[PDB]
Amino acid sequence: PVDVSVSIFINKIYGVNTLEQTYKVDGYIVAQWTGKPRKTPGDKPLIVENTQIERWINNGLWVPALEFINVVGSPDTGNKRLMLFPDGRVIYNARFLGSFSNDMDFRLFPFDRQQFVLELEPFSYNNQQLRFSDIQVYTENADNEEIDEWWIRGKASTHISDIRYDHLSSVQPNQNEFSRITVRIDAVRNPSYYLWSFILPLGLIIAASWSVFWLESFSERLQTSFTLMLTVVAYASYTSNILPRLPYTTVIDQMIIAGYGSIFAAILLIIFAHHRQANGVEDDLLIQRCRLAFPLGFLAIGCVLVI
Amino acid sequence: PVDVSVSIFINKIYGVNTLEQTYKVDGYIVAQWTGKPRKTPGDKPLIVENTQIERWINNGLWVPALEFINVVGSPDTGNKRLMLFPDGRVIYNARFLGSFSNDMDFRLFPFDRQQFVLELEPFSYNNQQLRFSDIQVYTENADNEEIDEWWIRGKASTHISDIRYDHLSSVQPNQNEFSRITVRIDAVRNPSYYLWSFILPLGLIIAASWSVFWLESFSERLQTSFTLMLTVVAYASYTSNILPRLPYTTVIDQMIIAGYGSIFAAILLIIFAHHRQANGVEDDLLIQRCRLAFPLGFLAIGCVLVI
Amino acid sequence: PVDVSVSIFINKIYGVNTLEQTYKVDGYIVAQWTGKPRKTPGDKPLIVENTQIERWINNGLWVPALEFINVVGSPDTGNKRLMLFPDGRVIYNARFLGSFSNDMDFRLFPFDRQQFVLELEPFSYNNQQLRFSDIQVYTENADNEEIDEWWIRGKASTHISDIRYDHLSSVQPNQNEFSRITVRIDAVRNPSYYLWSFILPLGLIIAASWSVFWLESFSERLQTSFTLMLTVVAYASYTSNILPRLPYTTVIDQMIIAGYGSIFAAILLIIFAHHRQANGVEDDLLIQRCRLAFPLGFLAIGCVLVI
Amino acid sequence: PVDVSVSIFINKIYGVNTLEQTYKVDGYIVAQWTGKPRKTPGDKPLIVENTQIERWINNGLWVPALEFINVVGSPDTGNKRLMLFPDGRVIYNARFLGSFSNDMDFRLFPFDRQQFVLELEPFSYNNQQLRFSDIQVYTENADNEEIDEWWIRGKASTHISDIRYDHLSSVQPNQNEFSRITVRIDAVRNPSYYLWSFILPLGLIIAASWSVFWLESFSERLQTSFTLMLTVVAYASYTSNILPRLPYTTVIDQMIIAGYGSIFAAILLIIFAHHRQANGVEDDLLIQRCRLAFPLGFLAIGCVLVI
Amino acid sequence: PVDVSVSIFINKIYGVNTLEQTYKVDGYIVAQWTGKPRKTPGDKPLIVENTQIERWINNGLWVPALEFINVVGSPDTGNKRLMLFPDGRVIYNARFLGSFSNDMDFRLFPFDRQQFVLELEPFSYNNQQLRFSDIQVYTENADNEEIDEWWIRGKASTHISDIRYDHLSSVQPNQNEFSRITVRIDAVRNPSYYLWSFILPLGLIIAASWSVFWLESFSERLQTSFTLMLTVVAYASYTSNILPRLPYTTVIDQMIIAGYGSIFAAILLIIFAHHRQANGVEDDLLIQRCRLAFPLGFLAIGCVLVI
Repeated sequence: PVDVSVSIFINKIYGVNTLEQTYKVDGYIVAQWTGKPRKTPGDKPLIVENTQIERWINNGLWVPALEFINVVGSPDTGNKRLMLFPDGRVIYNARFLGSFSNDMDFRLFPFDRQQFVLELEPFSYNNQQLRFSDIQVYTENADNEEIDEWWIRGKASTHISDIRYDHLSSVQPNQNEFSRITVRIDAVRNPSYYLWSFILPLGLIIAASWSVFWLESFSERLQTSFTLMLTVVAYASYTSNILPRLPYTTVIDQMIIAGYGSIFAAILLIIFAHHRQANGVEDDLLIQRCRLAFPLGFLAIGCVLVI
Repeated sequence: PVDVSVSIFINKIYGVNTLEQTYKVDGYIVAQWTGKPRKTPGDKPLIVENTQIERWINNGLWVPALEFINVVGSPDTGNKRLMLFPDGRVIYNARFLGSFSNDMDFRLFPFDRQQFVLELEPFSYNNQQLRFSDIQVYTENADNEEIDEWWIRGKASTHISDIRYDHLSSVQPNQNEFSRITVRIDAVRNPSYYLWSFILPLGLIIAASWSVFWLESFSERLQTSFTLMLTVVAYASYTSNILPRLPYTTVIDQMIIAGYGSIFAAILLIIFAHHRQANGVEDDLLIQRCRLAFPLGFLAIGCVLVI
Repeated sequence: PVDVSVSIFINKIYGVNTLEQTYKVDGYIVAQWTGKPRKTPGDKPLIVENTQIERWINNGLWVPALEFINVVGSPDTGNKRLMLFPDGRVIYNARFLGSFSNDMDFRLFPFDRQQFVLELEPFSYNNQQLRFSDIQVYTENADNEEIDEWWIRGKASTHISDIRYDHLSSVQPNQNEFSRITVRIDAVRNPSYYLWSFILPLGLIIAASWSVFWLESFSERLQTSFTLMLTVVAYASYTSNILPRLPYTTVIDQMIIAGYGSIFAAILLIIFAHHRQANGVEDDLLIQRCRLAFPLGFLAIGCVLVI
Repeated sequence: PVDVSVSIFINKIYGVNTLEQTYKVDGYIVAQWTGKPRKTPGDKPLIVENTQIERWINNGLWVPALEFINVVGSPDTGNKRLMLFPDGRVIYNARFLGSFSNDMDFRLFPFDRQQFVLELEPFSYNNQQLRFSDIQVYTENADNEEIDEWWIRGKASTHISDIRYDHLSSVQPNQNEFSRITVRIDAVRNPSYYLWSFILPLGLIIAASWSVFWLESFSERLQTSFTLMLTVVAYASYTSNILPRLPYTTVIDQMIIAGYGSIFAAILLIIFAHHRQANGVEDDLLIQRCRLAFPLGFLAIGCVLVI
Repeated sequence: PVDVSVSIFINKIYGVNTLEQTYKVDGYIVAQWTGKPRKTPGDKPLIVENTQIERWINNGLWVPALEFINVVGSPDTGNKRLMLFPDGRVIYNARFLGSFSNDMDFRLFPFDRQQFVLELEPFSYNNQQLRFSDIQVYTENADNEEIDEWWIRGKASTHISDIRYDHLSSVQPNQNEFSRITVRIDAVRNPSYYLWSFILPLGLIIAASWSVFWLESFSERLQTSFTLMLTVVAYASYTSNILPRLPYTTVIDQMIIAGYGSIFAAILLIIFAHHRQANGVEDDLLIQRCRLAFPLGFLAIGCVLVI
């Protein structure tokens, strides 16, 4: 049972695809195991870069293929290097850029909690053939969060585990318990942009929306809210074109709903005010004074959504 | 006639291309057939990964090309593996990411249901040389629908059949009946985003549009309905930028049409109400307040359109 | 002069790029010719896959390169195979996905019909070395046009002809007439989306535009028409965001022009009615009632554009 | 010093990227030079296609690398051909599609003149090793200009030159004078589309914007110009989402500015009319009659624009 | 410790990706070191391009892989060339196009200043085996600045250093010491475009916003500011679709925020102005004549947050 030691160097996590539940990771893979000792030129380890590795493999170098389980497509492989030691041990080193998949919940956008994950697993060798001895992951992390879209939180979770496959080939004495490396890197979304350029102005609109009740005439009151209705639509599109595409509503998506909700409510109140009547235009001088009702009523219903 | 057992593992279905009628599937293919016995090191099964597989083929190993019939372009191939047994049998294993083709009807968007299909067929060996003995497809699925764009519902449909080609080649008899595997996976669109962020608000717009008839003046009535016209267009663009490109109208596209009409309907009546006359101000002293007619009249036309 | 019979299978025609004048074609190529008789295993036809094809050619198998003349870039090739029969016979079969170019006039959008074209020609061998004996094209077409973007019409036109090149080496008897296969497939665009979601609402905009003359006050007359101007613009953008970009105007583009045209013309009259005068206030109360006058003048100008 | 005769065949120039200052060129390369005599089968020229070309090179055949100096990335190479003649001649022929880079000034869009340029230079061999004897360029196109976005006007510019590099590796006497082929093709943008669908309605926007002065009341003056401001804003995106991205302003970009200026200018004129007074109400009937001033006052600032 | 001299030729720096913090670099790498002398044909240096380089490496030529440390993914390499001199020295020459990574702060866009960085480091050999003697960088450009997006300042700053990794594998003495070349090019964004076409009109918008106070009735004042709110919103989408996507606000974003604030501020004043009381509505004589207070008050806060 070959003991293989692994090291992950995380260079960059970027390009989250919200609809695909996808992100990109640039970094290096380092794999190490000990084979039977051999002749090295001089006596210091021999280095084999890129092209020449396939010719070592053709003549019988055992370089087990380690597959990135949750990678979408096949990773862009940078330089590869084999360092063969005289005492026997062999180290595989290669840089990669890959597209990885993991469950990504984006509902409380833009205040996301996600975790970028790497899962590594031997393509052909089970726990009886190849096992992962240990793994440290290096997030060459620090500084400049305010410049970056994502703020990394942990220093990285690691687990070596055994995954068993029930539905196989026509093999089964115990050949079904492959050993797996799992890397987890926690992150929080940078909410500042969506706050000031989306949350705040949207807020001013909805608030300013309510000032429609400070109009004197019923006529002014009613046709005016049609322009404000027209405003939320323009705002929605502005948001729409910019926000990440998702199959569900975000918090922002919801503020927009409420905004529409504000105005349709206002239309009804304005109308109700007018034609509930004792003459012709007895605008009930109590509901003309839904001036403070609806604005503070919007705060209460806004606060029911928290639990 | 070589019997081949096939197994597809579906890892990810994503990337719907609404216009090209295409979807991308990440997964593994496993194909098994029995060849001539020959003797592997020790006598335990011996593994041939990626690069070395082709080197076996040069020395004459029969590794048949099984083509993805409905794949668009040629798929991203991950690691390949041959597991060669001494008793003869050979197992082909490979990971793929492929863009697949299938007829896709999007008229009832965002309530379309689709089925993602794989078609596999040996490229060159007909049913009398190579035939598909069986195929199982395992969709590693569960839970999290509320998070995903698509909801897979069946656990997968299977079809092994014979495809007959009437013309080619200059072979006569029946080297024309290649054996084909067809995998089918049903899905429903998560309509939640489009419900709350498109259906509901458009509904409120059309609804508040009807609020034009509570206006007292004719000028108010007529001018305000222009704002209503401008709003549906603004919403129309808002919609367009997000909705998928199609060559036919969707349900949402139709609500848009409904909106334009309602307002255009109102314009005509408001004009009609005020201008055929004995008067100047000839508001038929009670179409005035077709306040419940037309709103109710629009809903009736709505339930006929569901026919 | 080697006689080569070719057969094309068209699987999918899609992804027209309007600016580039290009479209994508997925299908299979088949080429057959007779060489010198050879010895196949047994006496059965020998089949050769992908990789192994070149190794046949490295020791001298003649496989002439047939170039897709009007292809943009070089095609994505799927599985390839050589079928070698003992009597001399050779069949080349390969799947391809290619981006092809042809002159595409898009002025009468969305009522354009285009023709998808394939041109195939030997890369190195002229009239006298390689000859196209014949070619059939199988358009595996049928049904459901209502779902697809393009409506394939013919059963595809075919023409084998001789193309002469004037600029050679200065080689002397008739070294210059490569033989060319030309496949033509006619198509018409599905206008259904654009009719109901673009033309129709645009018409309603233009129509409701004319209702400005049913306003009684001049302020309303002039002020309102600015709101209608704004509407045509909002409609223009919505349209632009969706429509294919071209270097010329489409029918829809022209309709947008008319909308701008309709309103600016109205503006002048509304002003003209008011201020060309015999007092200050005699609105020509008939040019006011140009109410249905240039609506049919607009219909006349629309119907004159066909001759 | 080897004489190399070159021929460029331009098939297609398309896909200009305004931001990268990039354009795509499809065509064939033809290179011919005289080597030491060879003895070919029979003795009429021997043809070597694609893959087998590398096998001749391994075998000591001199096929010099000619680099496309100004290509961005490395070209999609189609089929390659070696024609080896018995008298010594060697002709290299290949199809290519590449994105090329060149300086492109886009300030006066859409009335741009651009020139699509090709530069070819041997990658490794200087003028004293490899020299360009002559050069022909063949542009496979004519007619149908009003269908294409760029109108090729000239034929093809050509110049063989010697480029000297002062900063090399440090090789001393004269190994720094590589010979360079420069192909230039002049073209005009098809401005028709932008004239009819952008410039023209923009004019109608601006002109009708000025009609705000034929309004009677002061409130009418001011309020409407806000609708007019909103309209021009409205025009900008409609414009923005469609026009190519640049880092500097175009003709059109300025036209928009002018519209903004015009409206802002109007507001001021309009407020001023009302409030500089001999009473309060003295609308100076020359500044309210800037009905013709301000319109032709823009045309003056307008034709000084052109000079 | 082999001393290697490097030369970077920058041809073009383009296509910055703001979200990815990425830029594209087209150019050449030249690496030279001195080997043990050889025997070349005749005695003049022998040239080995592209394909035949791997065949020289197979026979034992030491061509060390120098990795672009901060390259995202793996670069498009053009032609490769080995120049082998008889005195021993070996020159690696090859063209590249790559996407590179570096921290890019875009907060003061469009007045950001950035710095393009290249990092090179041998992939397998530490300072004691391969050492960087020097590096020359050729920035082949100057002038033509108002047309270019970025204004280059330096002619490239460079610094060669020794990087040691704390977390290695099996090495004990001090062999953890790879030598790194760091290339820096300082740059300016040309802000003129965003000045005239985004800053200016946004400014005219905010300015005319203040003209709301030159309205006479309260209904016009309050009702008009609703249209102006809509204008800024309309401006926002305009802007955002065009401005580069970032995870933070730019200056321009903040100008937008200010517009909303200005208008929302105007709303409160106009209403506050109105229910002000000693009666029902006594218009406070000068607080509505903050017609010029608020604008220069906006100019004052405009100048304070700059500090």
